[PDB]
Amino acid sequence: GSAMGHMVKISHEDTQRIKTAFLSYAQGQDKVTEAMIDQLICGAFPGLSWEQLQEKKKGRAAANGYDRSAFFSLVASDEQYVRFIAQHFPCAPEEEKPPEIDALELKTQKGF
Repeated sequence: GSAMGHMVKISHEDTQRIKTAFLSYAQGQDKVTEAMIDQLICGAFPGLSWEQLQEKKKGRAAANGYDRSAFFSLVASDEQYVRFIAQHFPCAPEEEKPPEIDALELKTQKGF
């Protein structure tokens, strides 16, 4: 492992991919249900019993509710995770009406 921080297989497109999919997929909110969470977690480490998986995302997801900070923190460290979503969902076009960059932002001012 290298000291890559939050920069890995994340280009403009990739970060946009990870946020856009994760959120919109599960709830559409700033968080995700167990379902999208499972896809991510099983992505790198499979064979987890729910007890083992729940402790995986314990702390910030608590039980159910992976939020964009928690989710992003995990994915930004795992290239299989970043691309995992990138593979499932192409990067948003970001030209119609982007909050900021829809990738590495803090204040998602969305048109809703």
